Amino acid sequence: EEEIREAFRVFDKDGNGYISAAELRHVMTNLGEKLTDEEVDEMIREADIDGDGQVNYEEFVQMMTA
Ligand SMILES: CN1CCN(CCCN2c3ccccc3Sc3ccc(C(F)(F)F)cc32)CC1
Ligand SMILES: CN1CCN(CCCN2c3ccccc3Sc3ccc(C(F)(F)F)cc32)CC1
Ligand SMILES: O=C([O-])C(=O)[O-]
Ligand SMILES: [Ca+2]
Ligand SMILES: [Ca+2]
Ligand SMILES: [Cl-]
Repeated sequence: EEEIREAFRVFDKDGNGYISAAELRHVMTNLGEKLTDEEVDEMIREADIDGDGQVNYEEFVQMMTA
């Protein structure tokens, strides 16, 4: 799905292949959804299968399609 690859690029602000909690928080704020660190940390932990504290593309697709 190409829409999913685009949405990943949107969230991965610095393009380094990982969505950090700070990127996620800033994007949600751009969308008008103001979230706390505790909140975006929890969303990340739910998707973070390899436990590195970030969401890579492999993790992102699993989350978006399961
Ligand atoms: C794709 N994305 C994933 C999950 N869902 C909704 C989750 C949050 N959501 C929400 C929560 C409670 C009641 C209504 C809505 S709709 C909505 C609209 C915009 C956003 C905004 F602006 F924050 F993105 C978030 C949401 C649909 C949107
Ligand atoms: C179940 N189905 C797929 C999953 N969810 C989205 C859950 C969290 N999600 C979210 C929630 C509210 C509004 C937008 C988004 S998009 C998004 C982007 C990255 C992550 C990150 F970085 F944490 F993975 C999690 C999310 C919506 C519907
Ligand atoms: O931002 C908040 O406080 C929330 O979503 O509960
Ligand atoms: Ca990044
Ligand atoms: Ca990870
Ligand atoms: Cl804070």
